[PDB]
Amino acid sequence: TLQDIGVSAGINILSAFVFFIIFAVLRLQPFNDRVYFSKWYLKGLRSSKFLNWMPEALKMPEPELIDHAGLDSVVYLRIYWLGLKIFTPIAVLAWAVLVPSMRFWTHIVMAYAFTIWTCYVLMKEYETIANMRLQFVASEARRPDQFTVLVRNVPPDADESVSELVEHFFLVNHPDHYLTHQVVCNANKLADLVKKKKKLQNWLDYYQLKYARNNSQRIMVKLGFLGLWGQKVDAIEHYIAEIDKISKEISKEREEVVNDPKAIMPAAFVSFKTRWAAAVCAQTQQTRNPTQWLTEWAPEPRDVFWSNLAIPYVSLTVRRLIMHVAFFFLTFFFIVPIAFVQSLATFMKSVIQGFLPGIALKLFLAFLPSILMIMSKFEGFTSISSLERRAAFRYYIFNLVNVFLASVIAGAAFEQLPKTIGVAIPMKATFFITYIMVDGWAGVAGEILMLKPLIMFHLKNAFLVKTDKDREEAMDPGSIGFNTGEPRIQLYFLLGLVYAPVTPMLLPFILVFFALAYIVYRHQIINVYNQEYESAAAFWPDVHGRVIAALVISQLLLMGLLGTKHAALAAPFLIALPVLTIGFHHFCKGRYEPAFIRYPLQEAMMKDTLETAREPNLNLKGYLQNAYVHPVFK
Amino acid sequence: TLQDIGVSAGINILSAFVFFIIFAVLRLQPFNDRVYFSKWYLKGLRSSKFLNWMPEALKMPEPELIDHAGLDSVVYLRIYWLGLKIFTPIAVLAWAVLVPSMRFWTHIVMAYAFTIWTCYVLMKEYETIANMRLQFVASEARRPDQFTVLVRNVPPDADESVSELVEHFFLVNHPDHYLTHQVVCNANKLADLVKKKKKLQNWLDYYQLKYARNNSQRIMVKLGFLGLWGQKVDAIEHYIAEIDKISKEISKEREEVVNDPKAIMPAAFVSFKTRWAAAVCAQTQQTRNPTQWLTEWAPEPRDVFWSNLAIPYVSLTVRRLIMHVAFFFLTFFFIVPIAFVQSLATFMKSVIQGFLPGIALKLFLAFLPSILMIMSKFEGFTSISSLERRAAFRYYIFNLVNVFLASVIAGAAFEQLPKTIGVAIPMKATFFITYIMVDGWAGVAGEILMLKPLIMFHLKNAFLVKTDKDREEAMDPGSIGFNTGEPRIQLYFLLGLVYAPVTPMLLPFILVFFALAYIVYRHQIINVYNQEYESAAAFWPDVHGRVIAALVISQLLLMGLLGTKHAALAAPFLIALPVLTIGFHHFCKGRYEPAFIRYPLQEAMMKDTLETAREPNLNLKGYLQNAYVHPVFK
Repeated sequence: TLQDIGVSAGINILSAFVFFIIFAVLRLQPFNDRVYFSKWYLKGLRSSKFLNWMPEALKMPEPELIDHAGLDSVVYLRIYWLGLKIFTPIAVLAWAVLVPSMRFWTHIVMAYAFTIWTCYVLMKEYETIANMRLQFVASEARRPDQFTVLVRNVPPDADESVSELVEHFFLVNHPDHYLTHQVVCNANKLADLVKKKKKLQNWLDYYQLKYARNNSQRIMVKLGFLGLWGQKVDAIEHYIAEIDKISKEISKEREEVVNDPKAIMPAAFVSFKTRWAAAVCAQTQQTRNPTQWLTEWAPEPRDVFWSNLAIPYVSLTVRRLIMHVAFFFLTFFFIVPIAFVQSLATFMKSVIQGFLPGIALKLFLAFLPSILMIMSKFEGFTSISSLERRAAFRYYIFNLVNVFLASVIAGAAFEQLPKTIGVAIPMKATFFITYIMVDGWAGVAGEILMLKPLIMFHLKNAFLVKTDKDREEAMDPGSIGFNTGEPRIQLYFLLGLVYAPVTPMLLPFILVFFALAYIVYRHQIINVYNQEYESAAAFWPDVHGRVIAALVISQLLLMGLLGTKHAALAAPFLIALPVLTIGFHHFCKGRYEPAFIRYPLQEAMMKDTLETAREPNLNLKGYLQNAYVHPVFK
Repeated sequence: TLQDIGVSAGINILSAFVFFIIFAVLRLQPFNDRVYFSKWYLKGLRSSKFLNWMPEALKMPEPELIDHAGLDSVVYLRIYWLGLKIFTPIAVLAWAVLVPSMRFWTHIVMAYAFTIWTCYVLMKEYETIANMRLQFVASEARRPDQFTVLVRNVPPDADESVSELVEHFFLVNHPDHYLTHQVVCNANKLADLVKKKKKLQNWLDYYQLKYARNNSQRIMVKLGFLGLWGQKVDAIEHYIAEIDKISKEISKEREEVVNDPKAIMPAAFVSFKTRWAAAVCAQTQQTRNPTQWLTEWAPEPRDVFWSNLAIPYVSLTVRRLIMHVAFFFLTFFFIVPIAFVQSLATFMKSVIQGFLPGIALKLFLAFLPSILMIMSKFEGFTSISSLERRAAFRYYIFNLVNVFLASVIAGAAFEQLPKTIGVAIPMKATFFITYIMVDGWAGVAGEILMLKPLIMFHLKNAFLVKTDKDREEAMDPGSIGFNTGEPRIQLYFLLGLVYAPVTPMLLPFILVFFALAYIVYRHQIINVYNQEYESAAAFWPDVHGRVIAALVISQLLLMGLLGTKHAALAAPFLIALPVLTIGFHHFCKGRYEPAFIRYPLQEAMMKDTLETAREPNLNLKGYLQNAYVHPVFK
């Protein structure tokens, strides 16, 4: 159905060009400048032939982009370049070799070439990223997180307070380096009350502007049809009433939370004097139990997920298991719409009908990053970076289990209307081309439109904004979105690697997606997407591990697939290559991953010496003790 | 062939009782007191109804035995108690249940009981051993190894010496804690010359005593028949001649080795002031490369294998791979005598012929611990403890691959004169009972005889000893022999676990071996077996891992075996139990193994504080700098 694929591709590229044209015409509008150029505002640099933004994105080379946006953004961007570097020679060599038992050994040696090239590119990129992280960490400005270690699960005491326990323990075991400490408070109730107050005040301003527009009183209890059994006829005095009562509530909650000993949760942020001391404390076991006096690198003040610091350490494992069970239920139940989509993958009616499954499946996977974020937040991780990484890992597992495996299994089952997977895989190339089309080129073209925050900005200005100076807060496009971004390229890696040595017709589409997404996300990191959390590109070990796992999966699927030719005898090679790949991954880990997982003491001391030399009048105690308190207690 | 088994057992127990009687009669001899009671001499406590040594061994409880012999010896002894604790309820329950598809589920639940009980006993013992190690480390006397860290693979410099590099680096990165350093020298040639001189002087004393006994001149060149093409008619002036020439050789070698810069190998022993500082340095990455400035806990001065400190770090991986290949060749080639023994496992001729395979196989496995020690020494490990542990691991791999697996495979092949392993395994119970008999009860009974060092002592006294005060050096029975000891119990664990849920007739023999070896080795640790190296029972993680692996092997073999009943449908349980065992092993690791692999800073500082309080006048620099030089340079 190459003609059907061509029709779908033409429709999608036309849609992408229309998206680009609409983006261009909106970009020239003076009143949506703050949404299409949200950065330079949070950075404070701006105030207020037709597709030149594409070549514009290619300026401002890597160091300037780093210091402009963040090493996290730059490395996540380089993921796309990694994809291109891997798959361009795959595309050329595989396409030329398979498209105009000798072909058997041809496939075998071809797969060896695939794996060797992928491993080499991964190794080179991994080394480069390690160098970039080390240099950036050495050159980073002073942050309170480089001095502070997070102490968890402090053992209880009968008559001794947590703060005194922490101070005494660290004064005994880290003399002439311990500076101060801060104990975490269980202020979840007060934070929730503050959020509720903010929402109620927003509603009050909404109805005040509604009254200004038209003098009328509305008696709907927050839903109109099946809301609360009341009226609140004017609702303005109503909102004034409960905002006042919750103001009294918040004042009270402050009164007891500032002095309730039961709110002192057994964990504390401990800050030392020198990054060397922090590195010493954060990399060594502290006491008898490996379950007491745990030490971890304390995240940035703007990074720490204050909500999850209240979970006692005893329940972390129970939450681990319950969320694993919930993930199992989700991925098992979610075969139903996958089956629906694959059935939809059953002339202007047939071609568009074959186009439909991509749209249907992508729509069914719209809210999933949010769902995964919610379950990971239910789990305790305490830092936005770790939350995003864990969500990305769970999302990649979901994609591998369902979007690929369940798709091919349901396709085989519907084709049949005991393992024929080797023949069932290849003719799903058409469905996978349709899906790569839609969730690739169309998805990115829609992404550049910034439609959701654009509509949010217009609606907020038109209905909710009552005073000025609030538009800067109104615009906040969020981070790059690692959790929703990188598992998609992981999935596309999987498709390319799996289908390359069997059906080479897939690869060019992935190449086009890589190029287009690279340019688009480069422009987006340049002009929008303020970063919430500043990691030092710490997710790269996870990315490299995922790529290795995808490579092993591709190799095993090839081994299974080549069983169609009777007595294949390819086992003594297709069982020897995957163990070689695992060994290479082990070597790459042991050779470079320490630069990501451990902090060298020599660099800690060198940075500290440079800092002391250049800033001999640093009030480090005053700088450190006042941070890590709480957002509400500020 | 239960009668044949009984005849073999009776013969072996009679042999064991004869061994015990001969041991008893020799133990009363005043002139072999130094060999049957070698300890109390290296410890300095002795000088110079019929089986009461068995109850005598049971006195002197665990703390006194610890401080008498060593925690390594006590823990290795407790391995036998671990075996008994695991396998006694296995014996009772399995024997009563299987000996007077319901039996199918009976087997399934029986295996679950087996695994659960074994895991529980392993967990309890693992906790107890962790507590013992922690308390003993906290209570140990002062040793130079607790202050010193071994720095390997120092990067080369153009015009800067290794000693100055080490001193400068540590004065920059560990201020107010670095005390002194010692660089390792490449004195292998000089040590070899000293050993050659010792051997030649021994030969000279031999021939001097021979001349004293009988005035004659012997013209054999060290072999008589096909030796060197010479005479050395008297050989006494001959030996004087070359001992003099090699004395000049050794003097010269000292002259150039003391001042040759090329002998300064890039590694150094660095000693700090406080055990806290040593723990900080020995547990953290030091610099950019994870392949430079490596830090490891420096072994004891009497432990360090000075020969292997001369291997440059670049060739360690090459040696790893070449020795893995050599191990593969050894284990693959060594099927030949295993096939011979299994063929020997084909009435006083038939019964003794069926007894023969145990003797033949045990004899063929006599020199193997020595061979494995030689190959591990060819590998670079630098410490006797690590050498013994690595040799034990390789020996356990050998046993699993050959003595069990190749035995059953060759037995199936010879019975046939495509996987019938499930039926081939059980009737090898007779061969395994014969082998457990021989290399168990007979082996231990022979072990108590101390025959080899006894004969060595008599021969040395009669032929080599020329003066007195050398008998104390003449007696040296060596360590407990962890490398040759513990993989044997590992193999017996494997047999018991594998054969218990299929053929319960094996277990009582293993129980008897456990009891007898426990008593015998307890007596031997009490009275003989000085310890070469004082580890803090650091091999227990290895032992526990080996037991877990054996348990998984038993479970998988059961799963394969139960396939004889058509459509067994036991997979949804026998694939779920092994993953549960792996998960339990992971939990046990993460919960206790840190006490063995990492040194808590709190304990380091507590020990240091106690030491400073009790000994305020410690010349630590003088104590530390003079150690770790070399045995020859003393």
